[PDB]
Amino acid sequence: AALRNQQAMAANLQARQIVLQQSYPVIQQVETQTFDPANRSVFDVTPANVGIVKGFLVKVTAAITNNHATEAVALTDFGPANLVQRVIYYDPDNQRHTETSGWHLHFVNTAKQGAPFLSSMVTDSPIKYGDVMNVIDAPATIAAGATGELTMYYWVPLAYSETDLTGAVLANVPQSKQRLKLEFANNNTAFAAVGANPLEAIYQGAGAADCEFEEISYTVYQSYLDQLPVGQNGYILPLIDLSTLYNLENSAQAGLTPNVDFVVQYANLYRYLSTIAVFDNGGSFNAGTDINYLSQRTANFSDTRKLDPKTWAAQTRRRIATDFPKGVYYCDNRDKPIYTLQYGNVGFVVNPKTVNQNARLLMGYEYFTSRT
Amino acid sequence: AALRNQQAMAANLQARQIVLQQSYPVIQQVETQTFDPANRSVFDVTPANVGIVKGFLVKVTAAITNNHATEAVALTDFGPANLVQRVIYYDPDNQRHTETSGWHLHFVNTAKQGAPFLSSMVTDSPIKYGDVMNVIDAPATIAAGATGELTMYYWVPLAYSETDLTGAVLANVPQSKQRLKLEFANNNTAFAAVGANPLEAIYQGAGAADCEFEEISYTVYQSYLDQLPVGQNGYILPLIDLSTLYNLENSAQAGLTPNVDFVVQYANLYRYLSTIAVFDNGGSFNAGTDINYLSQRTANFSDTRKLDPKTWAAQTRRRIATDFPKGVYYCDNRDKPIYTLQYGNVGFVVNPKTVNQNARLLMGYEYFTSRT
Amino acid sequence: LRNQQAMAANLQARQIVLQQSYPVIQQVETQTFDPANRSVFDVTPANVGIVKGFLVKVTAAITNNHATEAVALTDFGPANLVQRVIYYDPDNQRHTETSGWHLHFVNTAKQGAPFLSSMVTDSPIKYGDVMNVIDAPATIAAGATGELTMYYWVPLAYSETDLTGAVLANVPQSKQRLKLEFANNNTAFAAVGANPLEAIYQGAGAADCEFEEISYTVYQSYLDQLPVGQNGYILPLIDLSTLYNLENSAQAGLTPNVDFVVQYANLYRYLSTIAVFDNGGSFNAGTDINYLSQRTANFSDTRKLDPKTWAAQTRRRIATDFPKGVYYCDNRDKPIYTLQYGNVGFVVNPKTVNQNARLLMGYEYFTSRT
Amino acid sequence: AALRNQQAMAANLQARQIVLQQSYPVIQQVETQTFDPANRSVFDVTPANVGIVKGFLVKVTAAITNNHATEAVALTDFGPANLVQRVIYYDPDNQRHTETSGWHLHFVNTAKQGAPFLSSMVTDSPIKYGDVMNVIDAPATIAAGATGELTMYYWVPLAYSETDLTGAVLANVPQSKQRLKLEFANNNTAFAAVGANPLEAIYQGAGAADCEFEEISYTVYQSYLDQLPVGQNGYILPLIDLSTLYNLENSAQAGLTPNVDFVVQYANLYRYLSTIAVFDNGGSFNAGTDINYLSQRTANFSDTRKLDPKTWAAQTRRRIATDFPKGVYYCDNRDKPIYTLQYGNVGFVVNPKTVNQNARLLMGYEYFTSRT
Amino acid sequence: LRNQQAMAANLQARQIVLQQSYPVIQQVETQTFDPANRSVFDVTPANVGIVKGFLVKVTAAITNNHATEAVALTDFGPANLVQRVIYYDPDNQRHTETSGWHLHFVNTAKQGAPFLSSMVTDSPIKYGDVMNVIDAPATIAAGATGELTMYYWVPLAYSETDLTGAVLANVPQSKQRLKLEFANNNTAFAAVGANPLEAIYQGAGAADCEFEEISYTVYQSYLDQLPVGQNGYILPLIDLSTLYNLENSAQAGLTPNVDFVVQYANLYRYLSTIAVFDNGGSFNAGTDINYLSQRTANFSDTRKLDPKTWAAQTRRRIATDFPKGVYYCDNRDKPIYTLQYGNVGFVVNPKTVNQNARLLMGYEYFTSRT
Repeated sequence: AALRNQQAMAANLQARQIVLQQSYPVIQQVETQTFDPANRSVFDVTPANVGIVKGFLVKVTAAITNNHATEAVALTDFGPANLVQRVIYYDPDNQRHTETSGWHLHFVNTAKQGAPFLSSMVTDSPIKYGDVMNVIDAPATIAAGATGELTMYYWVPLAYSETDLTGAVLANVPQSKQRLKLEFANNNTAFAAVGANPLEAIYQGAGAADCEFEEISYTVYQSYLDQLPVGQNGYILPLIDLSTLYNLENSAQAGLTPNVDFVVQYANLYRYLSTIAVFDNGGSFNAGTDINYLSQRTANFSDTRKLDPKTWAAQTRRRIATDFPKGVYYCDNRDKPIYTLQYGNVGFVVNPKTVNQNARLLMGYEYFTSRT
Repeated sequence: AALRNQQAMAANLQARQIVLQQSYPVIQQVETQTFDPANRSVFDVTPANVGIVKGFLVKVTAAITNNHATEAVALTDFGPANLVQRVIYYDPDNQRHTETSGWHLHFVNTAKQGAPFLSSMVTDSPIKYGDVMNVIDAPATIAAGATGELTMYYWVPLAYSETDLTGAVLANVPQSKQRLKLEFANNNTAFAAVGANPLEAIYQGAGAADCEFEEISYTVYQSYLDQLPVGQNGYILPLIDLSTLYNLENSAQAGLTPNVDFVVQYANLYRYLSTIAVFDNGGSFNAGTDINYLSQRTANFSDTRKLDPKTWAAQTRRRIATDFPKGVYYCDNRDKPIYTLQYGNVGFVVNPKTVNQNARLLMGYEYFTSRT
Repeated sequence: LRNQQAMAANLQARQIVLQQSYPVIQQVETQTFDPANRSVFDVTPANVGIVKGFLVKVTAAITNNHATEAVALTDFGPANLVQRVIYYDPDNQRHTETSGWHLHFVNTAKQGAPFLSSMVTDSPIKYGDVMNVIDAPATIAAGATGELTMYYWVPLAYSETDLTGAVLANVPQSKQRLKLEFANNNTAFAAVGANPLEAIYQGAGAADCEFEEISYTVYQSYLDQLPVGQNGYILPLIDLSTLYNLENSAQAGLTPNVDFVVQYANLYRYLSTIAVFDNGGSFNAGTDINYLSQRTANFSDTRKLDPKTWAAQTRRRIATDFPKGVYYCDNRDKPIYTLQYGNVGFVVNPKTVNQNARLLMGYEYFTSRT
Repeated sequence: AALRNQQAMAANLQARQIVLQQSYPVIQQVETQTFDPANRSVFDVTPANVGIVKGFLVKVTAAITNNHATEAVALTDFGPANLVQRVIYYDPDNQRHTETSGWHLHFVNTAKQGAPFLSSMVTDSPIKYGDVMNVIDAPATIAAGATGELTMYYWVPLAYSETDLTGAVLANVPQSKQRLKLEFANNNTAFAAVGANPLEAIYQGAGAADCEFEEISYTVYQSYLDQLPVGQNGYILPLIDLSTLYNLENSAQAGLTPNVDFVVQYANLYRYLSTIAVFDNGGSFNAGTDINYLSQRTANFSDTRKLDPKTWAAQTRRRIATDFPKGVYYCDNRDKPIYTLQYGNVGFVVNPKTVNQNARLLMGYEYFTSRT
Repeated sequence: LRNQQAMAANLQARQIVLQQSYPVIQQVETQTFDPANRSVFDVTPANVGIVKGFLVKVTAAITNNHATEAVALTDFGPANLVQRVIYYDPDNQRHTETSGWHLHFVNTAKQGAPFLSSMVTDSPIKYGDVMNVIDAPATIAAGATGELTMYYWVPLAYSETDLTGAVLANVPQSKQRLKLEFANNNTAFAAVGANPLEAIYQGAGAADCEFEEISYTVYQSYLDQLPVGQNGYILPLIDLSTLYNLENSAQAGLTPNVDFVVQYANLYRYLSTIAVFDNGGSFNAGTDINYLSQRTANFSDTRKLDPKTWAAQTRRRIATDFPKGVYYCDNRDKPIYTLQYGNVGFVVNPKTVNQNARLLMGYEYFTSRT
């Protein structure tokens, strides 16, 4: 009783280690396409069915021309992170894993790297290191009549990390394809007029109505483990890792009122590793000034980290070495995931100071859950 | 002897029922694109490889501008049903299933619904039901200088129905993609000049030469069964259903002469569920007045339903609650499919009263046949 | 699993009852009144045999006393003659508790066409809207009086052949309660610019419109002459111990481009879902919505569709579209049944959200009396 | 030892034969587009995933108007072969096969046909055979104010030939698309001014600056084998054929000096079937007069065919029944492919007589190599 | 396989040594000179304990004596103050033999950020480039003198915790040799249009630039007070019998759109690979390359990537990009180890190839003293 799982854990970990030691990691291009967003913006990519799939690195480039006669546009807070609006992955058994927004996926990529994802840090080095290759790049502004070039990368995870295969997918089933759906930005989502909500946009400004994509291009690279190890009983595989879902999902909630605790409940069964809360205060994104405090509480009137916005931000600076954009708040629960079974119902709390019309909290979650 | 098939039938039906009871039906978007027909009109869609695929619901919208200085155009008899010129589906084994015209597919969608496909019936209800959502819609005329908006839907079937999986496709083979090819209308097929054949066109009239598509957009939704049931021997599956092809195909035949029986033979092996015959009388489509009678005969000079056009139309009114467009004739053989093996050669007969130059019969068939 | 035996028996008993008993539809009560004095009535059904449902006939005369302005039917029109209905069985257990408009939309969904409507055809024989079964003037001009007729079927049994949800009333003397709340001079007329959701007419002359009177007649449908056997009455015990109810609710908190999820409760087997997008008093034909869907936690959407494609599925069910802003979902063959509260939710991702926006939900479900 | 490969060879050949005998060859259109080069010239075609893919026949047509007021333009030596500037193919595993110039691909098409690709030979026949269909065609000159029409075809090979499936691609992986990238000529590459380098151009002359494409159209036809044969162990397939790459690639080298051997080394591992060397003598293309001799040598100061230009050309006349254009030299090593492992390093040699400024050798190779 | 026992023992011994000995960093030699007279020096390390590596500090003053033209730092700048380094252990066996710039890039790869750099932050407290640890003027104007400082870590041991490659020098009196070749007036300055690969400054005034002087100080890092046991010194025999070396090479023969493959040798366990595309003196930010990869014969590529995606992997390793035309590949967790010469190769498929193009390779590897 319960000892069977203690054994299962060791067997799973043992097999994970053997797989990591014996297999060979491969990153391979699976598809590349250049398109005009005016014609199409939704694509369904069919990755290869080889060994254990760890994730996908998605490269996105775009050329945007601001055709306005006189006005410019400037990057929104999320900018190129909004080149992909939504990403959804389905495994060979047609089970959904990650299903979230490009901006949420990007903030998690940053959280897991411990710094702005794939960024180039600035130093005093006289040797010419720096932003040489423009891996993630977008012009701060695009003047009237100008064309800007952007590059963005997203890592869509299946496995939790390079050493923790929890969430990985065994794609060996012939005739049963995986599916990576990408819903890209287009001329209706990428450009926000002055005064409009910039949340999902790339550029905002007085020239927005005349901005257009010349083209968008994407290349999907699939990362997997080949040459899987075989034993007496055949393929040595961490069964728990491969039967666990590691997913990112987002949601929206409204109903905030000044000085009243707004509580977003965590669902049961899911083990929440991180939580992101974006306070879209009716299109306004503020640097903590519209919030009294944020917290996580296990009901029973018990906060584990009720903090003023600046102190909450301080905890985040310890995790990613900088602040997330205005109105974006992060919470790390990786070592002790929020799990309602072992702590009772828990909720994420925001007590707003100021609430504009159409205010809402956009939540992003990272979690583990059993397939069955 | 022959008892093996009697058992196979029961096993197939039993498994079909288990699959229907245990699986979960899903309808999911697989691709959406907006394009200019002047640049391209043929697309190859790659659907997802998940479980048992039942069919595809294809949404098509378009904006058409009549740039003529003075003349209008009016819908042809088929109208928006001609937004898709041809549809062809190939399964993972690269076997062709349906391969037909958009107009034929649409008439079969109507026949199987028992009323004009996805239409809104008119009633005396004071409550505001009606054509609220314009699911299938097209302006009757497009004036000189005006732009009309159209919406059309087609159901491309694999399975015969929601409860009869005959024809369904098991798409689990990784690396073996299905293919749904769509050949859309364009500026050369959609607009017929006065006096030209309107068969494949959407609009016809004195302003036709100056009509053009501003754009066409399509969205393909895939309907399938997920969470397939497993048993002692693995996946429980109706092997006969999944190894049978349910296809729609069309053809053209010429050589008609006044008062002489024009006979179109049914091929052997195929089990014909329905037959559609369109009398394209050299570009003229008449309401039965150019026909003496229609029939189905098992050779051996034996008609099973030799009828005058109005009486033939009466049988059809019992099936779809109205008449098909001028010159379009329908025949239901669903309960007792035409099968040459069990009745000898059979043919569809039209004895024309009047025959114009370039007259021909366009035939549309719905049938079941064995993969092997 | 002695369930197979229970279900097998239940079904057999149902068939014997349908085969042996005789259907009766009988008037139980009629009343005429002035909404200015009263609008809530508690009808007492007859306690006889197995009760299947109630057909409620409502007629009304509305006078537009305005000097010069007319009013016109709202989208729901006469379907708002009854604002709410509640039914309590002899054991004090509630079955349906919903709005008149939701009840009407379910009546339509179950018929497969606008409830009790007259279809238009090319027939030269004079079939047509001869009897004005459900009827209301499109407009009532200043100084005019319009006559309206509306019918509602309050179901207990699921259908004429499926007695799930039916009520055995030959039982105790304990009374049934069919509560009806009718429209009144405060709910039936909406001023220009006001929310027309619960109103019958809207327009410039609304402030001066009033009911001349309202009348209702309730007909009770039941099975009499129940079959008897060895142990006694042959009865489908599962059918009679199951509740078939319609219920409504309201949810708010919608935000542009964000998924608004209405969770389904556990225990209930949801047969259909209706969601009305009351966009701050505006009712649009899908243009204010990105998509609708039904989703299971950690298994994504089973039918995420654009508004027109969602409407296409509905056209296959009722042969037309429901009124603007009204969305229907059929789950009859495979009822939504979570087992865990919220394992499944109804989703609406709005494109535009006005002030005071909300989703008015309507549900049809089965649940055991437990 | 080494005997396993001798068996593998026989198994591979046996399966190849079964596949050829049992499958059915199909050539099918996959995409057609008409475009204005001023708007776009690079396209990425997604072919169908059916059976074993042998190659693609690409039809290209164009209308070119010479808007110059007074001067004409004339075809360059390569002419319509420069309608496609570069072609690159990627298989489902995202592995690159052919990656070369349109002119190189065309010269190889010619070499493998044994005569100018898809040309019409001239004979004394009184029966009206001849250039009836203008399969590959381009007007010799386009006068001031005139519009010329061109047609060009390229065969992009995967399989080596119709009977040798070495290089063919198994495209059955659902969700893993192949990609055929075509970079077409445009108004900046197709027209060379007098004195400019004509290498990549279609027309050259005094009216070049005013020449423009009215349009370019392409149609890609995919050739493949359907109805693949199945055996006890499933699909019978030549594993060596399908795991070998048959590619064409080109490169450029400079640093030539009069009377000094210019040597271009062959890389190891690749089995080189043919070599093409184009002596772009600073924009001048001469009929051998700027070369002392050409050769192939296995280092160790050992030439296997050191020949004067005319004698080298004589060997080529035996292969394609005519000469390649000025400055284009061909070498057939099909029966005994250049392989550095079995002969040591080998190089292609050109000893120039005259060397202009900006001289270079453009090399084109045809080769086989292992995927792994 | 008594290897498990050997490795188990080696690792235990390593831990005892790290736990029991004491780390020392000590100056072994300093010298100031004029490159016009000499630029090659052979430093003699101290023979004490287990030697882990050498920290080499180099300072220089450069005078631009040109009348009116300035010069500016090349991409490598002060990293070219040392042209080459070679280390010989007491047994006459060579370990590292590479260029100063390759050594510097590995120092950066191992640190996970530009070696000994000062990161810029928003801190109001005055942290920053206070001490100019690695520093050089961006430009030196005509008539000006600039002061430069550069540091290099020549490793023997792989890291502070992994003694693989370390050298036992308490052993024989036989001397160690740390050979250093410094930049001189012929290598440090590149004229406009000349190849700047090995230079520190390039520009119109280059011909008249010269070193005023160069100074170096070598610090030796070692472990003293080695632990003794029964048989004597407790030592990780595998660590001390393994060589951890950096080496460079040059390859030519690149052709547009053709795979250029640099084979890896057998026996060596390659931890990292650096490839510099010296495109005839031009250094581009990936625009002259189609893709890079690592490939095994008859098993295709394990990482065929476009230049930007290749750079993305590097950004995860050093938090920025290496200079233009410099490409890095980390194989630390699973070192390239062929067993058969050339079973694995490093691939570069160039888009454009200029005259005198070549790839300058740099490797980090482990190999047994055999």
